[PDB]
Amino acid sequence: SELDTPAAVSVVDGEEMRLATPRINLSESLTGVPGLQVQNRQNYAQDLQLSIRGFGSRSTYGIRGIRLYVDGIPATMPDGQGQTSNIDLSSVQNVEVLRGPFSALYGNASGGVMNVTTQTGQQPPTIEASSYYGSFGSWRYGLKATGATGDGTQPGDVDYTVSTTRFTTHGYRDHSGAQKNLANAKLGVRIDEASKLSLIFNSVDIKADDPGGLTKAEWKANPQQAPRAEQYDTRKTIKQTQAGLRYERSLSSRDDMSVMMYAGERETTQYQSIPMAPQLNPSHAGGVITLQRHYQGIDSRWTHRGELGVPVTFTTGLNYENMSENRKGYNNFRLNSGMPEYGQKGELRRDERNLMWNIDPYLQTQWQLSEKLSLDAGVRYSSVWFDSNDHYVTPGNGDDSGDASYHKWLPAGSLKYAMTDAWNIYLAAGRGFETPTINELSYRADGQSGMNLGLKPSTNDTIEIGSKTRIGDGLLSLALFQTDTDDEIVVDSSSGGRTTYKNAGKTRRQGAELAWDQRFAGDFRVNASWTWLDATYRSNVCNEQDCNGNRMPGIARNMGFASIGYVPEDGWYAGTEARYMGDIMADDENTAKAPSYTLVGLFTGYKYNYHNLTVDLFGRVDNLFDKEYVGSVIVNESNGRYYEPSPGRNYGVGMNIAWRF
Ligand SMILES: O=C(O)c1cc(C(=O)O)c2c(n1)C(=O)C(=O)c1cc(C(=O)O)[nH]c1-2
Ligand SMILES: [Ca+2]
Repeated sequence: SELDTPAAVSVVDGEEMRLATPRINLSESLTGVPGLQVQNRQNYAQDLQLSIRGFGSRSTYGIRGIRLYVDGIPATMPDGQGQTSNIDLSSVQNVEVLRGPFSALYGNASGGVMNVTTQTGQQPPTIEASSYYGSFGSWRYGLKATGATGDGTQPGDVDYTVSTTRFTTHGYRDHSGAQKNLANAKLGVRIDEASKLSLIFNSVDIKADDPGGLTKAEWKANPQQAPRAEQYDTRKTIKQTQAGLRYERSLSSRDDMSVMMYAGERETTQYQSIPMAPQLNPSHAGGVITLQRHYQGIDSRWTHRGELGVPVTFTTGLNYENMSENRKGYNNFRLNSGMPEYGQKGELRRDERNLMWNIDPYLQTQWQLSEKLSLDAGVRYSSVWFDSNDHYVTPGNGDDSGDASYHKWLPAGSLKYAMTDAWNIYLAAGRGFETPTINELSYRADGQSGMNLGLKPSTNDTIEIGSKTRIGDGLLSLALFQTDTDDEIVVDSSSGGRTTYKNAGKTRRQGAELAWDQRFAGDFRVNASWTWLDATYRSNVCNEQDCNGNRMPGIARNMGFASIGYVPEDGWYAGTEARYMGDIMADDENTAKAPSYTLVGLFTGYKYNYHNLTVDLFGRVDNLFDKEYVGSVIVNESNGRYYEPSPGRNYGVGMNIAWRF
């Protein structure tokens, strides 16, 4: 339970996630999680940037500093690079956001862990056709067949959740149209009374134009413009298909075992806005990336519920996650006469086989020291080996083959005292560890060929106190944390969508996370939350001035959410949500700043139940007051193209037609 979790945890229920929502972006529904900053870039190539307590704000694409599991399959790779685009919002049961590295039961992460579980098929079988049309020619439809052959408690009882969605959009920005085909199957079969097998299949094909960032003047003059995106035809194709086998068994009344194996393949092509000039350097990797990532893994854990002086539940396991990378880079241009025609795959400029695999023994323990006092104490020993074998050796571009090994002990602990049956205080300490991604190692600020292997991994020590109190039909959670990070990986510079990274010697985050979910008499929901986050450099990361003490860019000091929704089981329902985002620094120097903004969204729908049929029609207006703001920044953009403008007042209408057999 959230209240019983001795750490900052938020659980966003899938149905609330789908309540009058487009079901396109996680930002639609995770906005109410304190300490979780979800930057919508209006860009399905780089996609949503998720940060937990400031960790991940450096991510120029996908997510970093957050370990994301989608139905047990890591969306975060052994190099720490993650993607949220494969999450099927239409089929999510719930999203668990764990803030802080306070559990050894998840891989290393500086910020936290996000677990997305797909709905388990239940009775009655249901086929749900969902559709949604929103501003900018946004159109997401989908079919979800979710059912089961029994209660799931008998051998051979099968549950299934098959869900396919097609999303298309012209995009708010110029050159930001995107198409995402998503398929997501969660099958389960009870082998016998003791065991349960679960198949996960996930597939996502994306073709998204990349609008890029705008300078302040560009954003002010025309927020929709994407001039570099037009010139370079910056765009991204993704094709990721993963499968997962989760075998759970009960070996005894006190013992359980769980083996989660997975294997997926992600094919990426990304045309970037790097001009020809830098690519004329033989050491340059070009302006187009083609990536073929084959990831597999097996996490085998044993949970024993015994007593050593006091009751103690320990989950000890071994996690293996391997990823191979066939990574190629081409010129993003071909020369017509003497002029580069961009948006084209040119001459090969990079060709390497990278291999990043981590092996982590881990042991989590939960001692009931007293009736009210409990102690989590876990340690994960993460050993990560990276090996780049460079196949691109030309004059001025030598053998860039290298390797690295990071071996980190990650202890976490938590003392939780039950003030009352409804009020728990907790004090959690934890060590987080973040290796640089392969892409973060790929590029040197000095422009020479070879990986930036001087990029050290970051290690963060997080202390946190917290208090969760049930205030009726709801939870009030307060968390106060300090995270001191050594060698924090930060964006050094970004140009044309390509980012070099460096290590900030010392950073400090001090934050408070208040959350309040409450259901009132009469189908009323109130979800409030406030995040305060002082994320500062404790060392100078700037090459030209003292930025020591400056706010870390990409991180809002304050975020706020307040949604009130009248959502009865059927009939007319409605809701409104105010989302405050504090201003965000776009550079280490704290000279470029995305202004703070308040976004008021409204929605109203009608659910009609006619025996086996449910028709949920709804209309929503996001950014009700038409606030001009920037939904995401590109930190340390070398040309000051920090700003990813957000739409303005926009609308959507959705229909969810469910038939229960
Ligand atoms: O979705 C992906 O798998 C993926 C991979 C990569 C990569 O590893 O090169 C990039 C991106 N996306 C991306 O969106 C992006 O803007 C980007 C820039 C670069 C680079 O090498 O400069 N890689 C990538
Ligand atoms: Ca080389």
